[PDB]
Amino acid sequence: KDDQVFEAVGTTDELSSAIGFALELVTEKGHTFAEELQKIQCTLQDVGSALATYTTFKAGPILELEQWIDKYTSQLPPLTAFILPSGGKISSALHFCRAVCCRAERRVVPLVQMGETDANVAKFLNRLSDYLFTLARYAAMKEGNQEKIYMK
Amino acid sequence: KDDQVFEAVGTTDELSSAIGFALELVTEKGHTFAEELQKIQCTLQDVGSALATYTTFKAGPILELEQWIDKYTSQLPPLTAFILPSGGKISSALHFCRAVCCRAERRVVPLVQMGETDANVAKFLNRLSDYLFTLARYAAMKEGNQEKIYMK
Amino acid sequence: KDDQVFEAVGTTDELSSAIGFALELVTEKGHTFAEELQKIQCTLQDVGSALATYTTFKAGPILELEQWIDKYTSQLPPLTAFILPSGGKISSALHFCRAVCCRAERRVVPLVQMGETDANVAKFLNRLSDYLFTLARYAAMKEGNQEKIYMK
Ligand code: B12
Ligand code: B12
Ligand code: B12
Ligand SMILES: C[C@H]1O[C@@H](n2cnc3c(N)ncnc32)[C@H](O)[C@@H]1O
Ligand SMILES: C[C@H]1O[C@@H](n2cnc3c(N)ncnc32)[C@H](O)[C@@H]1O
Ligand SMILES: C[C@H]1O[C@@H](n2cnc3c(N)ncnc32)[C@H](O)[C@@H]1O
Ligand SMILES: [K+]
Ligand SMILES: [K+]
Repeated sequence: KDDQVFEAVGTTDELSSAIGFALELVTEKGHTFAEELQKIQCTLQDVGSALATYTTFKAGPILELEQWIDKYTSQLPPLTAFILPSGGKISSALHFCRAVCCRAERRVVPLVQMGETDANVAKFLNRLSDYLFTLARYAAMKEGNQEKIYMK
Repeated sequence: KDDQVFEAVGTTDELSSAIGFALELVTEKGHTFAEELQKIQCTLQDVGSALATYTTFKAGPILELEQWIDKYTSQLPPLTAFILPSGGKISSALHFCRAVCCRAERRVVPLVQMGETDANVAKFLNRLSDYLFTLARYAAMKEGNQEKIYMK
Repeated sequence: KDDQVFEAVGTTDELSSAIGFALELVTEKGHTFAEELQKIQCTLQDVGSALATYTTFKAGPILELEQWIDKYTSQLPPLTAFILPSGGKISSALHFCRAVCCRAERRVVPLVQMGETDANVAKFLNRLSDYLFTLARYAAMKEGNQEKIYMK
């Protein structure tokens, strides 16, 4: 069980660090959501502390992510298909963050199952992966980059 | 077995997203193989669908990768030694993609062993890791960056 | 046991490749520690060879990392708190490298436990994660970027 905790906190750290690099690309251009990614890094620090102690993890950050998801989704065109992860430098970095966030979620789920950590931790990471997907699309749109949809 | 499928599709996604970021660095310079990386992202979407359904996975993309590997290898100097992963921004990003692709292959192999997915999926990822290695060397060469070989 | 070796050598490779990309960002600016990261890539090649053969792994590189850690730590302000992984492009890329290095260490530890590889390999990766943390802080400081500390 302690192996699983080290894996979970390590991959949360890998996620926060990948977001840190994406944040650098954002502040360099004229994007205003850098502060949202920085706030997420603070919550990921609290996630790491919660995994390592089970402990309480409030649902406040989950509802905040849901609010941001709604805000960006309502500015995007309809989408009912997978997109190629691309869309510009910021968008592609956010899709990498998104995939790492899904990997962190996979490491947290067993801990939730064994009752070792709050289920809200896994739900936060689940919403974060949707936030990162939506934010990538938003950045690509704001940069005038076309959303690429493969079907065959 | 369902844990293994989520791990395999997640790491395929992580691979396609890392390639998306490398693709951004490519289109920014005067490199012409951006369309090859984009085609690979489409096949990786088909890989994800095949892992998630076992299902048929044609060998067409494998032979196409083998053709591209031959095309680039025949323009490179001889190499019988490990290189330091570097060679410029594009080349170093492709070596990271290459390592992630090997990790995706490690997640797919157990599914092939249990008969749960087509062996052609693992062979595609195996050839992709050779393609990404060769493409990194090619990008480094086209940029005039020296191939670094450590021996001691 | 052979699955574990492939996982360990693959994640060492992923680490060296991530360092290669960080190295590209370093040489682009006026930072002088590019040669230290390149030397680390050479040792990581030797780590891969040691994991794959158990085999001897000298402690020379460990003491060299400890010397470099001391050199940079003695130029930094005191820190008794977690920082948000950021600090500029180079610093944030090094924090990602740091997290990947911790993941490589997690893959090496079981091999050390089963007596299959030298414990010095795990200690090298442990010191490398401290080196990458310290180097990130140093790069951020040299760039005039403020160290971000979240508490709440
Ligand atoms: C396996 C799977 C994945 C895998 C592999 C996907 C792939 N490359 O094939 C991975 C982990 C990579 C993945 C990622 C995502 N997924 Co997914 N995935 C699935 C799944 C389970 C099967 C997909 C499949 O194999 N389809 C077979 C192929 C041949 O179908 P297709 O012709 O491409 O048609 C698909 C699309 O039209 C898709 N679709 C329909 N509406 C929408 C809307 C959006 C925004 C997207 C992206 C897709 C989508 O549904 C069809 C049927 O699968 C479906 C649920 C299901 N059982 O169908 C969810 C599903 C398509 N995924 C979903 C989501 C949310 C996503 C992500 C945005 C998650 C995230 N935050 O990272 C990403 C998007 C990735 C991208 N580049 O666009 C949703 C989409 C609807 C929605 N918005 O609620 C679904 C329907 C699951 C659900 N929530 O109910 N997914
Ligand atoms: C463990 C291993 C790895 C590990 C660790 C490697 C390391 N850092 O030590 C990892 C997973 C990182 C790795 C990666 C790769 N590997 Co490898 N690896 C091996 C292996 C199994 C042992 C290597 C070893 O420990 N040698 C001990 C050290 C001390 O030997 P050395 O003095 O450095 O001499 C080696 C090189 O000269 C090498 N070599 C000979 N010809 C060539 C050609 C090329 C292009 C390269 C890169 C190396 C190479 O062979 C010698 C003996 O190992 C060998 C097969 C074997 N049993 O020897 C394959 C081998 C060297 N790998 C091979 C390949 C293809 C690669 C990759 C290109 C795979 C990919 N697409 O990612 C990368 C290259 C990475 C890089 N930066 O250059 C091939 C090279 C020949 C070829 N082209 O067919 C081999 C021979 C396997 C095979 N296919 O038969 N590998
Ligand atoms: C779980 C854990 C992690 C997890 C999650 C951390 C998190 N986000 O909560 C992960 C794997 C991400 C992590 C990473 C690191 N960790 Co850690 N970690 C721990 C641990 C075991 C518990 C942390 C915790 O949950 N605290 C609960 C929260 C609420 O406490 P807090 O109010 O934030 O107060 C903490 C800080 O003040 C911290 N602290 C005190 N002095 C210093 C100095 C430094 C440089 C740092 C970064 C922190 C630090 O100690 C307090 C108590 O934990 C502690 C040891 C312990 N049992 O306390 C080590 C510890 C804090 N980690 C330590 C280190 C070295 C690090 C890394 C630099 C390792 C590396 N090279 O990557 C990184 C720093 C990451 C960053 N962004 O700053 C050291 C710090 C002291 C030192 N320099 O020796 C400790 C004390 C372990 C030890 N070596 O004895 N860590
Ligand atoms: C969109 C699809 O992605 C798969 N899915 C959901 N969460 C994860 C995760 N953390 N890692 C990988 N795959 C995941 C499910 O199959 C879902 O339906
Ligand atoms: C080049 C060497 O890399 C190792 N190898 C082959 N495929 C993978 C993979 N997916 N992940 C990690 N290591 C791998 C084998 O030992 C091979 O000989
Ligand atoms: C700083 C904290 O990080 C955790 N820790 C130590 N090494 C690793 C690793 N390789 N991967 C993940 N977490 C690790 C321990 O709990 C330590 O106290
Ligand atoms: K992993
Ligand atoms: K960049």
